[PDB]
Amino acid sequence: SERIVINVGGTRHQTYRSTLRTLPGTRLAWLAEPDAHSHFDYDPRADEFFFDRHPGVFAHILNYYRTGKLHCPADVCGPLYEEELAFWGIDETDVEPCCWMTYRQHRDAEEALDSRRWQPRIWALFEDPYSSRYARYVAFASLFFILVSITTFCLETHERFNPIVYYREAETEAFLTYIEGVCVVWFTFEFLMRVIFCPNKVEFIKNSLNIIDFVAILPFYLEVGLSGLSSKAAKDVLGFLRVVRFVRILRIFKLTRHFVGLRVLGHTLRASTNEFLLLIIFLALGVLIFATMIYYAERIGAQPNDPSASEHTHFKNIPIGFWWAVVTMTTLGYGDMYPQTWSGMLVGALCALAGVLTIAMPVPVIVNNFGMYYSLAMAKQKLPKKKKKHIPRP
Amino acid sequence: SERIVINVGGTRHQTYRSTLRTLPGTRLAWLAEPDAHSHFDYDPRADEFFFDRHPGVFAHILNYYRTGKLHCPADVCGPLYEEELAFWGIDETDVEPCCWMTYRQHRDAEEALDSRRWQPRIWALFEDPYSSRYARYVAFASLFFILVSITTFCLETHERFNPIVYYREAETEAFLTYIEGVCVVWFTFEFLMRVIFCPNKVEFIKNSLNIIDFVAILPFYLEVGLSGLSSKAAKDVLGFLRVVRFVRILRIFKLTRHFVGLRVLGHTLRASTNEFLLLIIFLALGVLIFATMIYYAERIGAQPNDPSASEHTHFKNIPIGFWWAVVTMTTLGYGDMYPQTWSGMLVGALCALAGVLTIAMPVPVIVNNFGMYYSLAMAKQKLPKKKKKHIPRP
Amino acid sequence: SERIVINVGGTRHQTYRSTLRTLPGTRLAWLAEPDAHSHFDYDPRADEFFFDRHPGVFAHILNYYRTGKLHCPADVCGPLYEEELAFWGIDETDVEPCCWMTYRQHRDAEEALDSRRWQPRIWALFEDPYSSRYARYVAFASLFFILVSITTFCLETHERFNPIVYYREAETEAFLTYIEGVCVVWFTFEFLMRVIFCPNKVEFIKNSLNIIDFVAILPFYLEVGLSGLSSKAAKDVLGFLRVVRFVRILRIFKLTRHFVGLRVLGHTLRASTNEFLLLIIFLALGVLIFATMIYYAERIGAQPNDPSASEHTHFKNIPIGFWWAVVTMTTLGYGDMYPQTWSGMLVGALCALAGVLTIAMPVPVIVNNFGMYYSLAMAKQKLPKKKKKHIPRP
Amino acid sequence: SERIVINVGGTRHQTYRSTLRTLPGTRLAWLAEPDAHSHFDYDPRADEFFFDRHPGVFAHILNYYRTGKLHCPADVCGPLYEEELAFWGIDETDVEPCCWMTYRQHRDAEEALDSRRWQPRIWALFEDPYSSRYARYVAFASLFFILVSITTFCLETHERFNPIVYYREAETEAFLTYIEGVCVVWFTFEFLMRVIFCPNKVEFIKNSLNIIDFVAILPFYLEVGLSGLSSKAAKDVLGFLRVVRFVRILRIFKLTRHFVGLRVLGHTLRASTNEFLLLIIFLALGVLIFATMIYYAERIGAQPNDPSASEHTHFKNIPIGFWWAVVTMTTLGYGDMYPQTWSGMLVGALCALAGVLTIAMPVPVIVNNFGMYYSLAMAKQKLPKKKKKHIPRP
Ligand SMILES: CC(C)CCC[C@@H](C)[C@H]1CC[C@H]2[C@@H]3CC=C4C[C@@H](O)CC[C@]4(C)[C@H]3CC[C@]12C
Ligand SMILES: CC(C)CCC[C@@H](C)[C@H]1CC[C@H]2[C@@H]3CC=C4C[C@@H](O)CC[C@]4(C)[C@H]3CC[C@]12C
Ligand SMILES: CC(C)CCC[C@@H](C)[C@H]1CC[C@H]2[C@@H]3CC=C4C[C@@H](O)CC[C@]4(C)[C@H]3CC[C@]12C
Ligand SMILES: CC(C)CCC[C@@H](C)[C@H]1CC[C@H]2[C@@H]3CC=C4C[C@@H](O)CC[C@]4(C)[C@H]3CC[C@]12C
Ligand SMILES: [K+]
Ligand SMILES: [K+]
Ligand SMILES: [K+]
Ligand SMILES: [K+]
Ligand SMILES: [Zn+2]
Ligand SMILES: [Zn+2]
Ligand SMILES: [Zn+2]
Ligand SMILES: [Zn+2]
Repeated sequence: SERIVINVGGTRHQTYRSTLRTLPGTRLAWLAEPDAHSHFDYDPRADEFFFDRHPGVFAHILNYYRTGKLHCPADVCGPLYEEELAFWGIDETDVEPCCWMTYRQHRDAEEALDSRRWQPRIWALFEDPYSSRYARYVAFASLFFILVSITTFCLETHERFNPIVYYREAETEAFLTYIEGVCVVWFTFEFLMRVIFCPNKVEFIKNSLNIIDFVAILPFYLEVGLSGLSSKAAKDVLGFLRVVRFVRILRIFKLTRHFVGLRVLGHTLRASTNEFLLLIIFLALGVLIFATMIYYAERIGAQPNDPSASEHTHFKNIPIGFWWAVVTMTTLGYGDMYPQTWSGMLVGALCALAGVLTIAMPVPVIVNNFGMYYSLAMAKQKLPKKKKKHIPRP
Repeated sequence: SERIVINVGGTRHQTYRSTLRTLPGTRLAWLAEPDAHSHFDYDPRADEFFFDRHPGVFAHILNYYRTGKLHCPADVCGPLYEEELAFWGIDETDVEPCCWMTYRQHRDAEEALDSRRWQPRIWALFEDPYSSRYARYVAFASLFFILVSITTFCLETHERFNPIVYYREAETEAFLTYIEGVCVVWFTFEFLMRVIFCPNKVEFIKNSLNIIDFVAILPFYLEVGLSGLSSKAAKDVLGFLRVVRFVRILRIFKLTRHFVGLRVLGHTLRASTNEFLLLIIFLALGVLIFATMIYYAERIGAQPNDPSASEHTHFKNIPIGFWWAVVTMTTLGYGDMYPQTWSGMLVGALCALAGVLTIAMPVPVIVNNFGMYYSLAMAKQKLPKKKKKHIPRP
Repeated sequence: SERIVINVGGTRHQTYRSTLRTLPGTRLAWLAEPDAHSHFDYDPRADEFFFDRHPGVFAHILNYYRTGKLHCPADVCGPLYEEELAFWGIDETDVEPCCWMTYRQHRDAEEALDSRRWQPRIWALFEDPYSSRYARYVAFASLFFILVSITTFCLETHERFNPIVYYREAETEAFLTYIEGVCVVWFTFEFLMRVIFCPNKVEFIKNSLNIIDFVAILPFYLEVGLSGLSSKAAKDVLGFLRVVRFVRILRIFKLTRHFVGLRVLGHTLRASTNEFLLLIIFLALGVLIFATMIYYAERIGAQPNDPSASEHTHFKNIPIGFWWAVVTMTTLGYGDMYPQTWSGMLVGALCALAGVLTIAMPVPVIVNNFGMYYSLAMAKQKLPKKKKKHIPRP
Repeated sequence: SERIVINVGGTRHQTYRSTLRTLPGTRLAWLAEPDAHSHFDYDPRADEFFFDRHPGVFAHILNYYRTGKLHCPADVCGPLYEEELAFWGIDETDVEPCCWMTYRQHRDAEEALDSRRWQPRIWALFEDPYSSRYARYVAFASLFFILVSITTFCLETHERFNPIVYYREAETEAFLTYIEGVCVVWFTFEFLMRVIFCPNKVEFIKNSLNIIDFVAILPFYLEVGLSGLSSKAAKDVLGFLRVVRFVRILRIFKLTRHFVGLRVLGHTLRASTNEFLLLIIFLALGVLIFATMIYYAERIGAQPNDPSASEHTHFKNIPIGFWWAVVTMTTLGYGDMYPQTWSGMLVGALCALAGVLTIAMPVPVIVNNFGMYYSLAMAKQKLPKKKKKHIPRP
């Protein structure tokens, strides 16, 4: 009477019936019911109910009934305790905040890391680099052409290839367009080939890489076909396309999607927006305050000879002090503008220290997130897959 | 005789009666008393006293009796062990320093994070941003006006808006005062409205935000009403108020009290004064020593032609060397003053290394405190509240 | 029937026969066999099988059968659990990724840290510094000569020792060759002595230190013997050898192989190639993007008077912007080139912040690896060796 | 026969007699002896030996017998396991390196943190600041005078107080000597007073603070008494003492010995010599290598017009490159010398990255040591002392 013994894997557990009756609906509440012999396994010889579960972790679950607080043991992994409490019918959202972050720690990372007879032949040839042997060579050729185009784009801006000769203006070397045309013909061939053999055309269009590639390809054709009449409009649009040429520097992301580190970095960035917002707010407040202080401190040494007190200082006003504050708070220190008054040097020292602290605040959080994600992702490489040795249904 | 058995949740614990008698007053001391059968639950069939507690944590409490030292197990949370030792009557202030910081770790953070029929309608409309729908719009309007006033304050100091025309002096653009007046009429309206419908007027006055707002509002009225006679006094007070204009840059803190990160930062700053004092002392000692050394090192290359040996160096004396030491110890390095002698370069290298070390000493402590506070505070957002499932009194 | 009890070191474990039959081939599968009494120790009085193993760690192994997932307890060391699961016949490559990195953590470090009657007398005299008393003195003499040669090599490039006097050219001081000859005779003696008394001559040649030493010695002889005819060839080869003189600065690695810290650093570098690759890729992407942005941002303030818009800026093109991006992303900030336009300062601030983040990403991983390796290596110094007290075969 | 049962605090432990016989001399070896009934507590009714010890930690000690390896559980503190293994007679120096650093972790810190009827009245008045009420005021007066002397010493070097008037030379202001004399009379009084009432005079002399104070006091008397004849010797010694004046800046350490942070820093420095040596060696190697590389890289752009190729570069030689390497490897970047050739910029980038890595290697070790020491020392402030409630001898 009022005493019940629980046998969990050969380990006896003894408690009062009243304590088991605290939480209704749960399996233990069913066990506290007097007519539960036909429900659970029970032997009248020992008068103890039998289970088959981990005996070292049932203690915390029972202690939740005994006291009222739910905690997770630190000697077992999170998923193991989660499964164990799921079996007994305890809702996992009742654990105390003292031991919540470690509990829901691996699950978030795990879920974030996972968040026409020839059409299969053609589509797999261009998409998966290692689905075959030829796809590797195609990917390497694309890498070569991308690097060539980027190199040409960087060279076009140099003064050696832009002689001065409209009266004078300046012209780029002719072959710097021929190389670009050689790259463009291949890029057009590849884009046209893949847009035909892609299932779910609308999904293909919705992708950002495809539109980036199309936008990169278009200006060459526009320029080569728009060298005729309408002088004003032609000259405006040619300058606009000359500016927009930069979009072909973004094609490098097309072939770097297969690198593990970049995917880990992308997940880290997507999972750490709040820290970026916090860092931006901290920097804004610090920059504003220190710019105001450094502006007002440098006016002490104002010479009593000029109508404008800003002749002996680099800090003519506050907005120009924003730049100095940003440079100084990150320990960069270009040196183009620095305090020159005994009162300004104290503010400079304070600015340096405050910048160090306010930068060191959230960066460790971001770095820890990246480290955890990277470790988890790199663990997958060591263990490819197994053959599910544990056959269920004993 | 001299042998007793303790049953803690189905787990047998056996010890001599003498060991239980070490600590008087405690529940175990009562248990060691021969006439305790009427006090505690006891069955003559098994001759063991019965309890209902966690069996895996009673071992450490009993070991405290057995040896004399009190330690906390590392497989359970701090609060769980604290409650368990509280039940048995053991004072928590007796644990050894080897395992004290982890024990009293969550409690400090938890306590620090928590450290006229229309008057309710009016007061809640201005104070709580999200107590209703209109309060959100009022807060947004206040944000707009605050940003406008700050922008005008920053613009007033620029040279483009201060043409030179008393003989010449300089004047600010007229509309830069009209915008400020438009902001200040709203600010006056809001401040006057809230000061009427605030319960506990003295508490309202004691708040720093209200006095900041009043001090920000006052100078505009003083200037607009004090443009008359008494030329000397008027000209002095106008300059004084022109200086004090900066106080309206502090109203940004009025609406940032609702951001979680800033509250966490405030708690971190309030809980880490000792580390700031330590950092300041370290920096002072380093700056003094290295300024002296760099002053004395640069005099080796003194040219035997000038009465003052400080003509070939930036280090004319020690106080000017304070600035170089501060700049160099934080890896900032403006470059306005640097050593130029073979003996000074060694001191410069030593200064850089010592600065790195003496900065890296306490900053990790401060950062760890901030990280723990931020994690605990952010855990609250995920779990709003529950319905107290565990009904007491079994 | 369908119920079995396992006795592991005095601790009863109870489970159904069906659960033990999940994994075939394992020892428990043999135990589930009905005719296992003649195989394992078993007493009909208690009807329980007896073992001699740790009872606190068998629970997780049995739980692997009960649920299907394999985890490692956090209350015991990795090697202990590894040995325990090896005894029971469980393959260690089945543990979940949630608890894999900590499991295979010490093993990798441990394996990485371990990855003619006079010939023994002569060879040990030069190789092992502390195999005797004389070897210490020989090593010290070699250190002295190496330092002298390095000092002379550094001095040869100074202008004080290179007076101008072929019509003018320049000549080095004579004694700067005599000191080198004095060092070279000893180095030749040592190298000749060790190459004779080295077993496995081909292995000796395969070593990098020996070829480094030979390459360092050779140019002195070549120069001292090649000051004759064939003016053109002699003058070319003399300049080439003057350039190659630098190889004698690498002999310092010959005597630093015995320092523990350098060996730990070598192991850390060899074990962290992926992080270096990741860091290089991140830096390349950041430098490219920010160089492009800073080039395009500075052209806003182009003066409408010059054909080339790059007259008011340091950023004449993109390749020169690579250098500024590299300098700025590491918070170095020489200051030789900095933005001077309101649009360029925003890009500069973004570049500084992005550089800080992208550097702080993988460096903690590398540092953690070094710290673990160094701690493990320094643990060996405290404990030299023992006398294997535990005699096997009880 | 061949089977024994051990009762450790109510927990049954069962093992073969042969396993207990592995380690001789230990208490378990005595227990394996057949004639041990008269030695240990034993009851023939249960045929089990009884002990009074922690049952959860005896498992690892027994497992040491079972397998041969000794490990420490991670669920208990180091001192608890140390005491437990000390009781059973196991030498603590046999634990494996896999779990040695955490075991011997608290002990090292704990031991390092602890490594004439009026004579008691007088001596305590000057030494202990808070042994009384007057000692506090005496310490404050000493602080005031020390600060005044340091301020005067710093002011003496400024140009404002050194007018030019031997023909011209320069003289310091007269009162800058009177203030020093006022400080010196008090310092002499204090030093003379304490040197009389100090027990163990030789120990008093052996202290560094006393000799520092005496050396600081002496030059004032020497100067004030040595303004007479022997012009050459007087003028030499006066300059020497003018140089040695700096020793009075070190008296600040006299009163900072009572600050907790400085004592913690001293212990950290004394306990981390190896890391400093490692850091110095790393920096030396890096500086040498990168100085050589940057010297040889800048000679590519040598103009074919000058005899000395070092006219277009800051890197005239290697020793001057040492300074640039030191400045660049710490991300300081003064900017007084920087590469100006496309080949030198690559070396500069490599130097910056290598410097960051080689600095970030051992600094975390040093910082972790400081943090542990500081936490342990600061824990003492919270818990002053107790009254040893646990009375031994049950
Ligand atoms: C020690 C810490 C708090 C830093 C010290 C900051 C001091 C030096 C700064 C901060 C605010 C500054 C003052 C703000 C406003 C003005 C008005 C101007 O017309 C003259 C200088 C004067 C009066 C400044 C003097 C210098 C000042 C007092
Ligand atoms: C190697 C470490 C300890 C750094 C070395 C510091 C050396 C180079 C510095 C520190 C103190 C310096 C000395 C202090 C005082 C003077 C008096 C002055 O009239 C001539 C230079 C002279 C004699 C300095 C020479 C340079 C010096 C010895
Ligand atoms: C706020 C964050 C996103 C940074 C802001 C970057 C801005 C200021 C930069 C990035 C790209 C830049 C533009 C890129 C291209 C050109 C073409 C050039 O002929 C005129 C300037 C112009 C139009 C630039 C103006 C400044 C610009 C818009
Ligand atoms: C990519 C990594 C390895 C950095 C690249 C370092 C390169 C650019 C450096 C390192 C060593 C340098 C060479 C070393 C020696 C000399 C001899 C000199 O009379 C002409 C330049 C020359 C031939 C240097 C050219 C630049 C050089 C090759
Ligand atoms: K700098
Ligand atoms: K810098
Ligand atoms: K600089
Ligand atoms: K820096
Ligand atoms: Zn908890
Ligand atoms: Zn402890
Ligand atoms: Zn796990
Ligand atoms: Zn271990």
